[PDB]
Amino acid sequence: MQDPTINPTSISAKAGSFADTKITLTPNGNTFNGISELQSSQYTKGTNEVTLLASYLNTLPENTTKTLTFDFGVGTKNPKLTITVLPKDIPGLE
Repeated sequence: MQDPTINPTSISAKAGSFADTKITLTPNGNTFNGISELQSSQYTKGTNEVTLLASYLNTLPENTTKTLTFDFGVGTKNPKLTITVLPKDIPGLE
């Protein structure tokens, strides 16, 4: 039951097209521990902010639905960043 404001809750891209991306974790009234879904090593947190490394994201298997579950002490509804990793060539019909 906190009021943490961080990156969205879902994204989609090919597994690999996920270049190092630094997210913003607004702690204006909340705290962040880490994203277990991806044993922090997957990313590089920075108190109030956290960036993910294309290494982890790119590592993710086929069309996997990765969820950056930022543990803000309120996992109940904590800001989950459901990132879609699709290394397989299929989507992208611009």
